[PDB]
Amino acid sequence: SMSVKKPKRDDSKDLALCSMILTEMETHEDAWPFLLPVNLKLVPGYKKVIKKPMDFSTIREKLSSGQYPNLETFALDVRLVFDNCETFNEDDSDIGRAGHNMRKYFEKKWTDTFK
Repeated sequence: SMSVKKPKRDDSKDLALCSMILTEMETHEDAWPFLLPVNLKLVPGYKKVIKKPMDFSTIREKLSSGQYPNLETFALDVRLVFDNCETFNEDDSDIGRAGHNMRKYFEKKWTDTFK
């Protein structure tokens, strides 16, 4: 509360560390469905159904331009990529499996880097 604060966590490396995680997601072999924004002209139903499209390139641009206020807002966008994927893709499809694999990969890197 006012004049009452928990001890200051060192957040000075968060930006660099989120960049590294994102590099690792970008270079994963199952990243291909997530590298670029879904083409809303060419994929029927995507625009109407997925209210907040997100992809790795868009996260990278937001990261690089100071549009994440903190590491939680960064994690929210990553998870949004996988949540969108589950919304639109059957579990039993290449893309559906890709999204589950990437989500796992991400959550482990996240826990190991920050928890």
